[PDB]
Amino acid sequence: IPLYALSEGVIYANCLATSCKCATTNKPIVQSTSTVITMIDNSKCPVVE
Amino acid sequence: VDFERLASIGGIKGHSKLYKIKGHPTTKDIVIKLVPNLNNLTVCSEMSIDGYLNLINAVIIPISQSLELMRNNVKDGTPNENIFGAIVAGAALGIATAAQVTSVVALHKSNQNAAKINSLRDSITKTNQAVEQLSLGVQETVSVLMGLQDQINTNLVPKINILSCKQLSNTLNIMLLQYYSQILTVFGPNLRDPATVPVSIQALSQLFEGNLELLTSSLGISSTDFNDLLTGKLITGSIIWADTQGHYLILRVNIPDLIEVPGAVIQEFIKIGYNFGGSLWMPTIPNKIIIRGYHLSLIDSTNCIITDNSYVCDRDYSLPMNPILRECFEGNTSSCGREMVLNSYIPLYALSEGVIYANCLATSCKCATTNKPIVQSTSTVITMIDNSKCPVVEVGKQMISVGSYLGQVSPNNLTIEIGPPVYTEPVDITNQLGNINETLSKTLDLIKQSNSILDM
Amino acid sequence: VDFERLASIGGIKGHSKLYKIKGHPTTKDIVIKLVPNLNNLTVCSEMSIDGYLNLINAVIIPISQSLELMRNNVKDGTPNENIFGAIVAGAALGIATAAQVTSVVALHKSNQNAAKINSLRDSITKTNQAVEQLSLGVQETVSVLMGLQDQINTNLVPKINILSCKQLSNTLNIMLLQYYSQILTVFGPNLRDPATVPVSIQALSQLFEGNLELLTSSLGISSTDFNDLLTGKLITGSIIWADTQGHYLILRVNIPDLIEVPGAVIQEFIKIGYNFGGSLWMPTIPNKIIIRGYHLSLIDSTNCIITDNSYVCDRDYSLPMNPILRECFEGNTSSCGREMVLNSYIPLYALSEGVIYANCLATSCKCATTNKPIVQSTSTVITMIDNSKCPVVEVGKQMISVGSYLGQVSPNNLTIEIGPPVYTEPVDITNQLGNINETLSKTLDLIKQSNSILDM
Amino acid sequence: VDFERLASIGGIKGHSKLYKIKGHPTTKDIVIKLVPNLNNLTVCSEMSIDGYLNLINAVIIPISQSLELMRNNVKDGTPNENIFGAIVAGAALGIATAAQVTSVVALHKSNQNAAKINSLRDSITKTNQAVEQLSLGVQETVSVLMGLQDQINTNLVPKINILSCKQLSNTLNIMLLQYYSQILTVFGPNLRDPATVPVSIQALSQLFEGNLELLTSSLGISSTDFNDLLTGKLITGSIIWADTQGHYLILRVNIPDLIEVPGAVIQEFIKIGYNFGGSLWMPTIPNKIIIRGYHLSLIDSTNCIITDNSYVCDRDYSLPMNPILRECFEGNTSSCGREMVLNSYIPLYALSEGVIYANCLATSCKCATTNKPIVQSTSTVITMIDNSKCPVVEVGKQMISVGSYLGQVSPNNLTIEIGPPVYTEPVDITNQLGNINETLSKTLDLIKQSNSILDM
Amino acid sequence: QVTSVVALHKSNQNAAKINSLRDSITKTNQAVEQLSLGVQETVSVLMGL
Ligand SMILES: *[C@@H]1O[C@H](CO[C@@H]2O[C@@H](C)[C@@H](O)[C@@H](O)[C@@H]2O)[C@@H](O[C@@H]2O[C@H](CO)[C@@H](O[C@@H]3O[C@H](CO)[C@@H](O)[C@H](O)[C@@H]3O)[C@H](O)[C@H]2NC(C)=O)[C@H](O)[C@H]1NC(C)=O
Ligand SMILES: *[C@@H]1O[C@H](CO[C@@H]2O[C@@H](C)[C@@H](O)[C@@H](O)[C@@H]2O)[C@@H](O[C@@H]2O[C@H](CO)[C@@H](O[C@@H]3O[C@H](CO)[C@@H](O)[C@H](O)[C@@H]3O)[C@H](O)[C@H]2NC(C)=O)[C@H](O)[C@H]1NC(C)=O
Ligand SMILES: *[C@@H]1O[C@H](CO[C@@H]2O[C@@H](C)[C@@H](O)[C@@H](O)[C@@H]2O)[C@@H](O[C@@H]2O[C@H](CO)[C@@H](O[C@@H]3O[C@H](CO)[C@@H](O)[C@H](O)[C@@H]3O)[C@H](O)[C@H]2NC(C)=O)[C@H](O)[C@H]1NC(C)=O
Ligand SMILES: *[C@@H]1O[C@H](CO)[C@@H](O)[C@H](O)[C@H]1NC(C)=O
Ligand SMILES: *[C@@H]1O[C@H](CO)[C@@H](O)[C@H](O)[C@H]1NC(C)=O
Ligand SMILES: *[C@@H]1O[C@H](CO)[C@@H](O)[C@H](O)[C@H]1NC(C)=O
Ligand SMILES: *[C@@H]1O[C@H](CO)[C@@H](O)[C@H](O)[C@H]1NC(C)=O
Ligand SMILES: *[C@@H]1O[C@H](CO)[C@@H](O)[C@H](O)[C@H]1NC(C)=O
Ligand SMILES: *[C@@H]1O[C@H](CO)[C@@H](O)[C@H](O)[C@H]1NC(C)=O
Ligand SMILES: *[C@@H]1O[C@H](CO)[C@@H](O)[C@H](O)[C@H]1NC(C)=O
Ligand SMILES: *[C@@H]1O[C@H](CO)[C@@H](O)[C@H](O)[C@H]1NC(C)=O
Ligand SMILES: *[C@@H]1O[C@H](CO)[C@@H](O)[C@H](O)[C@H]1NC(C)=O
Ligand SMILES: *[C@@H]1O[C@H](CO)[C@@H](O)[C@H](O)[C@H]1NC(C)=O
Ligand SMILES: *[C@@H]1O[C@H](CO)[C@@H](O)[C@H](O)[C@H]1NC(C)=O
Ligand SMILES: *[C@@H]1O[C@H](CO)[C@@H](O)[C@H](O)[C@H]1NC(C)=O
Repeated sequence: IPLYALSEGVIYANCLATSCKCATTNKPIVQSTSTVITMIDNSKCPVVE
Repeated sequence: VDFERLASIGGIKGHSKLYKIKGHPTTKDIVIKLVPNLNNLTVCSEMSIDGYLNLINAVIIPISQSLELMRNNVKDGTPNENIFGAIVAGAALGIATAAQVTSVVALHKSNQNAAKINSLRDSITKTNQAVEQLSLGVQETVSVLMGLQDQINTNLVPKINILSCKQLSNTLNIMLLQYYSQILTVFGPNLRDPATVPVSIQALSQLFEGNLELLTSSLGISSTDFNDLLTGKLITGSIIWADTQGHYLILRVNIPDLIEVPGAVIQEFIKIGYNFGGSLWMPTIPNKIIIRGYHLSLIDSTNCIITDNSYVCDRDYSLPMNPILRECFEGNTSSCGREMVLNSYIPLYALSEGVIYANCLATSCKCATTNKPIVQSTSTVITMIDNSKCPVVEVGKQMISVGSYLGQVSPNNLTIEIGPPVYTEPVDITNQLGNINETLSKTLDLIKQSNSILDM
Repeated sequence: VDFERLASIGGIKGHSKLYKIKGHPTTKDIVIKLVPNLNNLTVCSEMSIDGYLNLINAVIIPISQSLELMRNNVKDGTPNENIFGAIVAGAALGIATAAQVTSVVALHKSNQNAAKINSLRDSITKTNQAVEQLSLGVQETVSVLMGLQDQINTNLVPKINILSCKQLSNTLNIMLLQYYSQILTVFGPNLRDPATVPVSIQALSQLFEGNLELLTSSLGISSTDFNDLLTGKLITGSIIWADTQGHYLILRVNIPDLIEVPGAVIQEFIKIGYNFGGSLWMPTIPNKIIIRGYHLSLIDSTNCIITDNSYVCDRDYSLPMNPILRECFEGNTSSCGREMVLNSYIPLYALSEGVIYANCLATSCKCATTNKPIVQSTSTVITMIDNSKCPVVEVGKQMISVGSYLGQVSPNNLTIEIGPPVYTEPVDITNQLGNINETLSKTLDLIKQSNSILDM
Repeated sequence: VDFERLASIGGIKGHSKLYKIKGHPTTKDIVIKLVPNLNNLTVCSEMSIDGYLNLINAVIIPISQSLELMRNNVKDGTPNENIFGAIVAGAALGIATAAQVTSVVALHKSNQNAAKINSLRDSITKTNQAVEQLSLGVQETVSVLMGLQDQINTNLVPKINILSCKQLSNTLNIMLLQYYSQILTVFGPNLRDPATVPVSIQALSQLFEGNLELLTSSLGISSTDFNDLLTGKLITGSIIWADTQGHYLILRVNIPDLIEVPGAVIQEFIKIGYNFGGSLWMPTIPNKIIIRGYHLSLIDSTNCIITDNSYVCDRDYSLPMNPILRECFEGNTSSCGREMVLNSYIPLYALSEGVIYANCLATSCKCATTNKPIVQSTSTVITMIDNSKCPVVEVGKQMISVGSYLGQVSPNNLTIEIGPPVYTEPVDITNQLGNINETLSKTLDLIKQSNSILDM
Repeated sequence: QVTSVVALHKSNQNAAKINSLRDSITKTNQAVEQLSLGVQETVSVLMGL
């Protein structure tokens, strides 16, 4: 089952089961309680793990 | 020592090695000649030797004068009913320490063998080889030696007629100035008082192009095990004669032996950084712990070579441990302390007997047999991992397997006692001037302001 | 940071350099042969090789045993949907750190290429000349050199019949013992655990008479610019094989690259003495301040070489400071400490952007065109001098011209907050401890009383 | 300073030596050429010199560019009608210190003699000997020198036709890379700024096989007395020209002179362990005290050589001391601190002008004249022993004679005022001001509860 | 698709190594051949017709 995908530089990622990080800051990314699918763009970090 | 609570605060028990100290040195006598013996160079040598001799006389003569003047300060003879003891005229010493007295006693013991070797002065000056032996007695021999005899027995010797004699004289002059610089380098502190200063075998080996085990094999001591291989930088020696006629030095060196102090175990440790309060803290605990019969002390390996199985020191370096630091290594690990580590080269996980101690909040933890991540417990910061959770472990980027068990009780479940932060600056001493002066005459204000109304 | 207040307290802003860290190392393999290949000396060399072989076999075998035990600790396995690699046994490793696991994974990675190099053992042993690079085709390569092969290809070879063969045997014995001392010297710590300890490249060059540029050119690194000419002491790398048959060691080294941390600037400072209260004080500030986007950190350039324009560290060495240091650097000259000096080698004037910061209380200050003295103002301690006062300046004996402009405000008209004198003593700590003890035992007695006299 | 009270607390007055500082240096100009003028090797040398030239040009050109850039900012012709001197362009320097300005003035002074030597460039480049002299003027001379010119005039020359030309070219290549590595080693910090950095004579000496004495003899300094033999490691010198045509470096060195500071006597001290409280302690005093007209201060001989009669420093190192330490040295043994030792290498007895200071509690003390033991007095700790008690004394194992007397004041009957047991502060005592200060900030909360006491 | 991107970025060096023997590829006159990629490595060039 895929849990992340890319759409025009937009990452939809289920970070509850997938590791999510920003190595500009070297921190993990956690799951919000208001949503399950995780929105990721360059506003959080431009280079993503 | 409790390794569970000390692992919970962040210190991991490393290897345990032995402690062995050099003891009982026996003596052996070497001789070092200084004037190079040219015998094939009688055709073209000029008198370039005279400049070298005038350079080295200023080293040879006052060393020998100080040696015989220290020799005059000790005499033998009976003090009345007492038999002997090498009675030392204390008015002839000025200011002297215990080691100088011991060295003077050593040269008084070695006067007889120094005279015995000095009887073979013409035997010393007739050598034309690099290193060879001469029979001192029926079962004793001497170890006369030169590193630079070979260089004017294999290099300047074949160019006796191919090259011009003035160029051999110039090259011999350059080599003699270089070698006189070498003796001026090695006998630097030895010119001050050449009777109490010990002599390193390494700086002696620098006179012979850095060949340590040539000198060791000519001495006769032979290493055969792993421990005596890295051992070899701690052989000491003493000047016993400084003869000006043949321009040589008779030296007495000591053959070492690594005796073992019983019950002493050198314990190593691993320090990791743990994230508490949003900050990465490092514990303030030392590395090497000497333990001997329930006694914790400090040592320094500033000069001690470390083997795979033991600690080898030239001399015992037992320093007292702080009793606060002893109680740190006891169950009161809140008295240990911690400091900031923001640098990236801080380890977060380590292995010990199939046991993984991992700070899992910053390091990824999962088990591929179960394909689930591992979460930090709220009651601890250091994370225990063994085969009970998963025998096959992923930590960070690396894939491992584990074994064994916890050990007495698990260090993850008990409560934690967090110490104070530690700073190292004299600015903190001025701040302790300031905040005690914020408090001291405010504590005097407690003393005043309480008693003002406690009367009624 | 406020440079005007820092100039008032006595610090002058020095240069600004960059910061670069070694990063992204690719791997290149070499081999190091130990047995010298004598081919011309097959007429008379005796069996002088035998003692050298017996000496090196004591230090060849256990490294090989340790490395194959390191390969035995790892096992290429895959439980379920694993990464199909790594996997070490926790019981078979004992106690280890993260870097030891990394070294084990590096051995498990490069075992294939180690077998690839070991396939050409007869090609390794037939190298008549010393330095050659071979390859495994178009991609992958290996290198080999011997610092002693030339000495038995241009020095010991031509005296094959002019000199006696026993003298060649003795000279080769002396040379082999010297070189065995050199390998014994460089692999000092390498005998303990020859998998997790890197190899200093300068100590490797010491085996070959200190020629770092020969191995630099033969390795493939060809530095051209200013910054990489001094750099080259940061090669590093670990051994991968210790083959006994051909008597060679297969080594893997890392080709470095200097990456740049963004936004980080190293700042230097100049500390001068100021005469306050009839006393000469120096400011107590660190010399180097690294800034990266409003973030002051501390660094130590103990192993870091400094070029004309940047800082070259092998790895990042960030250290923290107290927030009182941040107050000292930003706004609070009262929080900045001071120290007492009386020595003569204290500078009192300096130059910055054509602006003279000079203590005129001890140094003569005049303007030569007007021929008038410059007097210390009572409001300031450090004197600012620009071309507004005089473009032609005479300081002490020196004759200077100034220019440019001031910059925001002058430091002389701002008030100066002199901090407490930083001067510590263990006696001060001890009697402070006694003072604190007696005062809190007074206060705890009165607090027990005042808590018992709450309710009247 | 009171030696009797300081002997009562356990410190013995050592030797008294003088203090000498290097001062008033004159300057001598030398030249160092780089390209080896091979003349006998015009048949088989190939163009192996070209790689050496391209390697050294990237070093030589930027040094010359920075050298001409630093001398381009200084100008003569003072606009003041009476004063005349050298003016630097302070706007063009940017940031500079006092020593940099003084160095620029020095090169401005030496530019004329640099051009005078540069007029003899073809004389410099035509030398085929190792070290020789040329006619600079009617009485001035230069000291052009090469260490490697001997090696291609006594070693590489005679194998001109016996050995193959490519082998000579490869040997020349290896030697050129090794020597180019040596110039890269010595001119490390000089590449950043070759104007304000002096050059050590020993760093120059490793370019010529570590021959400091050859450079000392060719320079003109001829040390004859015992004090100047050890001196010579502190010779300073700076470059004045960096010529790229002949690829040579014109250097200016400073001939030193050891002046003597008046009235300053350096004093040594011997710290003996004393058994108080069943415990072995040591006094906390510095080893060396400089006294100059009743002025106790501190020095550090970290770079200063120590002779038998004097202390020789390259530059004055007067350090201040605490007034509590001055009271400790003068009158207040209660102000003197003590530290704990338990290690075996603590001497408990020493000699001073025939005066035995011996702690008899641990060391066996006897009188051989009477065959009785000597008991420790309860009023003192360190045992005074002179000829008044017994002339022939047994201490430890040793027979020792004694001499002199008490001098002025007897320490054997004097009262004891051993001060506080002061403690070292490695990392821990900061948390003893960090766990006790929070008890103080519990009492700061008790100030708020004392306000409640006042209110209720 | 991201995994395929990583696969081509992982194998472009070996693709260049195989492309280095383009003239060796076109000279085959039999059905199936094995040509040496490296020291102990090979590929399979093949033409059933
Ligand atoms: C080292 O010791 C020798 C031996 O002297 C003995 O030891 C000394 C420490 C003293 O205790 C001496 O009394 C004792 O004998 C010293 O050699 C001696 O030197 C002295 C001069 O210092 C010589 O005396 C001279 O001898 C002749 C007699 O014709 C004349 O030149 C002079 O008038 C003068 O008296 C003496 O002969 C000599 N030998 C002996 C056996 O005493 C030596 O000086 C001493 N110290 C040093 C630093 O070398
Ligand atoms: C390093 O590993 C090799 C390979 O062995 C493999 O790895 C080990 C860690 C274990 O997991 C093994 O089960 C596994 O096969 C070891 O070499 C092996 O050594 C053993 C002895 O220790 C050999 O057994 C001997 O074989 C013959 C049988 O005729 C007789 O001489 C003896 O009776 C004895 O049984 C074995 O053949 C050998 N090879 C293999 C493939 O197993 C190696 O010992 C090990 N460790 C070290 C320190 O070298
Ligand atoms: C070192 O100083 C020299 C000398 O110049 C003098 O000092 C300078 C600091 C300035 O104050 C100058 O005004 C003063 O004369 C400098 O060399 C000079 O450089 C300039 C270029 O900057 C040269 O001009 C060139 O000349 C020819 C004309 O045909 C052409 O190549 C160019 O079009 C250009 O105009 C000039 O000739 C030269 N010499 C003199 C005597 O002025 C030098 O720049 C300075 N700095 C360094 C780093 O070397
Ligand atoms: C060189 O000296 C040795 C040793 O004394 C001697 O055997 C040999 O004959 C000498 N050679 C010549 C050519 O004189
Ligand atoms: C230290 O531990 C002991 C038991 O070993 C306990 O009695 C004591 O209260 C502890 N002290 C602390 C935590 O300060
Ligand atoms: C730790 O305590 C928990 C309960 O808090 C218990 O389940 C566990 O077995 C303990 N671990 C031991 C005793 O090793
Ligand atoms: C507080 O400052 C005074 C001087 O004002 C000083 O004497 C005292 O020792 C200081 N208090 C401390 C250091 O606790
Ligand atoms: C010395 O060895 C070289 C290299 O193998 C060879 O060319 C030469 O002929 C040999 N010379 C002798 C005398 O054996
Ligand atoms: C420190 O500086 C700030 C402004 O940056 C100022 O408000 C404050 O009063 C200063 N504190 C002192 C001098 O203690
Ligand atoms: C410094 O302040 C004084 C008044 O105190 C004023 O005359 C002078 O111009 C000021 N200098 C500046 C702002 O550079
Ligand atoms: C202060 O220090 C000692 C330890 O040095 C402690 O035992 C004592 O109770 C304290 N108080 C006094 C008055 O000495
Ligand atoms: C070697 O050079 C010297 C000095 O230039 C010269 O006198 C001599 O003739 C030369 N010899 C040969 C064989 O070229
Ligand atoms: C220090 O010694 C002086 C006399 O030299 C004396 O007056 C003073 O009381 C002493 N102070 C002490 C012992 O604290
Ligand atoms: C030391 O004092 C005692 C009395 O306390 C006295 O008998 C003795 O002579 C004194 N020693 C001297 C002054 O040298
Ligand atoms: C002083 O106490 C406070 C509050 O307990 C604490 O934060 C601080 O670190 C202490 N000071 C030192 C120097 O440890």
